[PDB]
Amino acid sequence: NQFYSVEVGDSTFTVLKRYQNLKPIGSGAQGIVCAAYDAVLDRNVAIKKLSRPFQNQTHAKRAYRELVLMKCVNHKNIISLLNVFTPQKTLEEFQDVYLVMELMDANLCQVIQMELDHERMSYLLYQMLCGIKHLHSAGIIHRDLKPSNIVVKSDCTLKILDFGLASFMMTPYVVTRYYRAPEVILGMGYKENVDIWSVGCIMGEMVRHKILFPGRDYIDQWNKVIEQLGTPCPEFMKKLQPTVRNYVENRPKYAGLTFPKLFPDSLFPADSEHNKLKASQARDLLSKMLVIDPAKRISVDDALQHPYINVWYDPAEVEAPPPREHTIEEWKELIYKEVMN
Ligand SMILES: O[C@H]1CC[C@H](Nc2ncc3nc(Nc4c(F)cc(F)cc4F)n([C@H]4CCOC4)c3n2)CC1
Repeated sequence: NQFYSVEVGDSTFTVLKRYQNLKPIGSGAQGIVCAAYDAVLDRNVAIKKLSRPFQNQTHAKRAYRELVLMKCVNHKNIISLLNVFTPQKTLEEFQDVYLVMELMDANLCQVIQMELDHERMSYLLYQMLCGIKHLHSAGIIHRDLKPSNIVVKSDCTLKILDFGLASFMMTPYVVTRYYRAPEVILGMGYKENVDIWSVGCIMGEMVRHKILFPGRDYIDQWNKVIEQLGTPCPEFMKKLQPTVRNYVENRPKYAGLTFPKLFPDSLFPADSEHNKLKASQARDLLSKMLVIDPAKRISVDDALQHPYINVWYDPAEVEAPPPREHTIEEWKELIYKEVMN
């Protein structure tokens, strides 16, 4: 057999023989993830197991789209695959997809919990921006960009793991909404700068060491947002569909708080004249990115030329060349066909 079977806690990993010394590093939604040594490449890898992803339209649509996009895109700030396999041999036997990529050191949650100098905080953000630039350059507007799905190496390098939104599921695990734009929360139209909102919830969180806009669902969460940023302006709501519009125009009012109040001097490496200039620079971007009305919110390319981010700029990283419903039966075939080719 090309394959061997280990009990990664509860479930069973049945992987190629090359992958030795498995250790559980990520349990979550579509997949269990393990770290491994790859004796063919002689490096460590992350290996994620899709357990029966055709089981429903949700798991399936994500699995397949992510499979599809994950082979067409070519950027170092966006996940690359090193290998994919099923240990089952026919479509009728088919069950599990295994997804293999470069092993990283930490996710962004863990990194957010740390004090970062400006050089790191900004280099991270420059990279989130390059990857989104890439996704956008191909027609993918992510819209659900969050730090539990972004990974980092000790040398401060970064990859985004997933490809965003296209949704019921019998589950323990809740979806994370906090980084979602007002357009997604209020079912609006949207454009490529919808992802900038997400980046600013991230940036803000790195500084604040607290989730900016938490909450139980879209009710608590729209609240947490207006009572910090203010009620939005008339012609923003002018773009809200009558029923959503009714609800918003009728919520309590707030003038909102200024950006030095939201992100006080306390929170910034601001000891030298360097970190003083960089601190005021960060807040200036923060306030261009935490902007409810997408019409007034900074673009991806403009943010890429903000002086806080501009120092890392590089054409090869920025202007890099770019690339329905089904039954469970039909998704299985779709997914099995991409896995095989
Ligand atoms: O405490 C530390 C946290 C970071 C961890 N390093 C790490 N490195 C690479 C990873 N790739 C994926 N997922 C994934 C994959 F494997 C293949 C894919 F096709 C797509 C993926 F999304 N994950 C998971 C684990 C948790 O965060 C996401 C990875 N985790 C080391 C331990």
